[PDB]
Amino acid sequence: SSLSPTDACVHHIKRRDIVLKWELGEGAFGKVFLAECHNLLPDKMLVAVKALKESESARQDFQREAELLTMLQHQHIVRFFGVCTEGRPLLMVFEYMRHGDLNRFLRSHGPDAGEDVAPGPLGLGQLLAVASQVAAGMVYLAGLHFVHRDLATRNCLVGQGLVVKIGDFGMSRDIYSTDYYRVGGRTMLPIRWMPPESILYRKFTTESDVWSFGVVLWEIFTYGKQPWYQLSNTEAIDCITQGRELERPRACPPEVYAIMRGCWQREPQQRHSIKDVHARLQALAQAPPVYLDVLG
Ligand SMILES: Cc1onc(-c2ccccc2)c1NC(=O)NCc1ccccc1C(F)(F)F
Repeated sequence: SSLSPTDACVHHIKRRDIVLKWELGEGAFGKVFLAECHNLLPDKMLVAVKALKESESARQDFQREAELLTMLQHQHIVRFFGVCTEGRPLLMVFEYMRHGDLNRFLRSHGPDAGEDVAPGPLGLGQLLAVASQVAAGMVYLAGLHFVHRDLATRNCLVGQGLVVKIGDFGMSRDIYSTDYYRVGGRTMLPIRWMPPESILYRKFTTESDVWSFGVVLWEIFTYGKQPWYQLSNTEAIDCITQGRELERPRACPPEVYAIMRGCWQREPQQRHSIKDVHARLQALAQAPPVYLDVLG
């Protein structure tokens, strides 16, 4: 549902092939469970199962969503294995990402907090690796002419070996309620991540995702701090619309902050494409230690 453009293709899994272990989370629209899935990939593997709460309006939304998720298959997009429409509750099966959402991962590996990562805070090299993988996922989405209306570290997942992918199970509005401004009665906007054209003109395009990516880049270098944390929602709207930009994170080199600033050009057409933003961050991620040591 987070995607905006500009039933046979959907894979099906038998309910007996899914063995629920325990809950991982919950929202107003459903629950997420860790489960064992048999005969999915050649014997048994762990998966995250999203159970849809209750209905014919939601069932067609489920069908459209599964079709969209089937289309969206790439190295930095959370893997969607298919559905179980064999009775109720309707289930969506995703790969299991051991470290959970990227916001929680960053916070737990920040100065205010060992199989996959070293002790203490994440180094410059790993923060650049995290940013580059999120940018790669957006390059793929932009390439398919898709707009992600809620790009943020809470909407990214981290797996074994610090593999980062864009994806969520629709519970961010419940889990991270303060990251949204209620305009209601049932609408919540992620204003802190939204560009001026979204707030002022209610327009959201591929260029608006470049802005949101710039905010994601800032979350990463602040170890998951909320953008404009010092401000109420209306104060945040005032800053974004007046042109006040997020300040350089302590852990962020001037070279990386230059990438954030390029994402935050008031005029959409003036912002660099996600392709160029990814190219620059990837170069920095795979740059020799000698070069990286003199940046940070
Ligand atoms: C706000 C919201 O409400 N329901 C959902 C929802 C629906 C069905 C499956 C999971 C999540 C939702 N999230 C949402 O659409 N996220 C997009 C997403 C989710 C999983 C995998 C990939 C992706 C994508 F590539 F970024 F598009």
